[PDB]
Amino acid sequence: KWTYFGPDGENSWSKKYPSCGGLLQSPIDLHSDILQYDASLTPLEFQGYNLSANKQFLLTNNGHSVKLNLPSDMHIQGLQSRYSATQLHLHWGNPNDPHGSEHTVSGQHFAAELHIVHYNSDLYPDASTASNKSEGLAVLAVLIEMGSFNPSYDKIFSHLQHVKYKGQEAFVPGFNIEELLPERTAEYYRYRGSLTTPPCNPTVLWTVFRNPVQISQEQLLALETALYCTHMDDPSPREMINNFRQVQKFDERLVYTSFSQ
Amino acid sequence: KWTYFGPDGENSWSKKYPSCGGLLQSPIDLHSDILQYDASLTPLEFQGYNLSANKQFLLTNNGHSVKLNLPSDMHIQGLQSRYSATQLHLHWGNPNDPHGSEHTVSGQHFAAELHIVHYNSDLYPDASTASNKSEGLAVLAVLIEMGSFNPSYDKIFSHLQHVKYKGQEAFVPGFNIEELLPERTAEYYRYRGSLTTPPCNPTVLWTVFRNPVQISQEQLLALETALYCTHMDDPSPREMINNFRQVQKFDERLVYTSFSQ
Ligand SMILES: NS(=O)(=O)c1c(F)c(F)c(S(=O)(=O)CCO)c(NCc2ccccc2)c1F
Ligand SMILES: NS(=O)(=O)c1c(F)c(F)c(S(=O)(=O)CCO)c(NCc2ccccc2)c1F
Ligand SMILES: [Zn+2]
Ligand SMILES: [Zn+2]
Repeated sequence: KWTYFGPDGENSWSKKYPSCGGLLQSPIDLHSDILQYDASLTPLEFQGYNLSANKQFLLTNNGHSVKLNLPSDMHIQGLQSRYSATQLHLHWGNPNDPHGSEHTVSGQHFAAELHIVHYNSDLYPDASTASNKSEGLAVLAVLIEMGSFNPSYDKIFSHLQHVKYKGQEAFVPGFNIEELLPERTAEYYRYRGSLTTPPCNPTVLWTVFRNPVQISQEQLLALETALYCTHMDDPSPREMINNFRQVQKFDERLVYTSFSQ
Repeated sequence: KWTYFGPDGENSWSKKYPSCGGLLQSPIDLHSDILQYDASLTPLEFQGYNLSANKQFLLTNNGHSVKLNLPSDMHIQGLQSRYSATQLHLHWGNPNDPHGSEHTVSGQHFAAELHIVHYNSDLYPDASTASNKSEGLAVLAVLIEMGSFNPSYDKIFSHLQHVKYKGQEAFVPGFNIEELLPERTAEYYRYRGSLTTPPCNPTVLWTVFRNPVQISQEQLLALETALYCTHMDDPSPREMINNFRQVQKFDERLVYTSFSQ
């Protein structure tokens, strides 16, 4: 039982989930003092991201975020194991302070952040089993800023009203998941970290793309206002807002970059 | 026991100190979304700050920071109650990332931060009894940036190499504590928050001055490198670095500013 606000909020996660007070925690502020260019980092290749429009994919409000299930045929190459997709989900702020990304860059939050979660399918049978094991997970993070209307993100956002409450599910027709990625994916930040939610396992290889994408003011407000953390029938409904973790200490370590300027 | 790094670091404070997981936690990022000018915020008066040069004040390495005791005849006037001084202390980062303020401004961490802690002497007999009481504490924060040498801060820093280890103490001849404050003290941010160390009591009226002061690179390096969290005895010394808390969520709330933007 955990939240992002109140008694069971992030400073208390370590009570029930010891790893939330352990090693390698994410997210972090990405800033120049902890960055080191690594010329060996290569562009990731995204395979099977173009999902068939004749297929459909489950969108679930899980009480903490809205997730879209992704098929294990979607994978990334360019890492030292094949990683296969499991789901994507988002983090955001609130209409009074619409700056809810998890990673920050030079101190600055972006409006929101997409995570595409993959698991090490060379070592592990599925995502759950991978999640608390060495080299288990790889997550792609895309920073989102307010800007132009984004029809690709609308392929998810247009279904939000069908997953308003915890446990509610809706199907989303296949679309090209690559369209959720930015410009010049070749430039990114890379570091070893953790899940940013309980149980906070330090088993995540992060890739945060350097370049943000844009979604409109209206799209971001729709995201921030659409969802609730609680089930329909909860006596005390709670809006799903500010579902991002504060940045963690990141000391005597380095984030590697695929870009040197 | 509590620390800023490892199993007893800040995500685990709420285990021993429940208020660290409660409401009204400090420090925070001070950014436009959550700022509001309040014309009724008047200049504080700093009375008794010109400490007797014929008196000495105890400086102590307490294993968490370096603290200077201050006398109760030093006070702030301007609030609903008189608040009298109890001690001042600093927070800093480390030489590889010399950004260890507690409060941030528009996401920007300053080099270090000075806190001058006061208690409500009208209502309570001393700081320790005031600290878990409503209106109990008022802390002044001065953001510190690397630049020019600061002869006033050296009145404290020149003693650092003499309180290297936990429990060690020096005496500081009285000097004018107002010399530690930045220009235009009438310009500040004001909010209700907490102690930023265990027990994290939500009993602090914060006043963070708008303008930073400067200390030299050499001063900052001495502050970052002089001190240990451990006793002189210890065969496993721990460097007293990165002794700042990460910023806290601050939602549905405002910080009031005595300056307009
Ligand atoms: N931000 S993160 O990518 O570290 C993250 C979440 F924020 C998160 F909420 C989750 S979730 O499992 O609570 C579903 C909500 O999106 C996962 N999941 C990683 C994972 C995937 C499959 C099995 C176990 C863990 C997750 F990886
Ligand atoms: N950031 S802060 O201004 O809120 C702060 C500290 F950082 C700090 F280390 C201390 S400490 O040195 O006393 C030991 C850990 O709490 C206090 N102490 C304020 C205080 C003074 C007298 C009685 C009760 C609390 C304290 F108030
Ligand atoms: Zn996530
Ligand atoms: Zn302090």
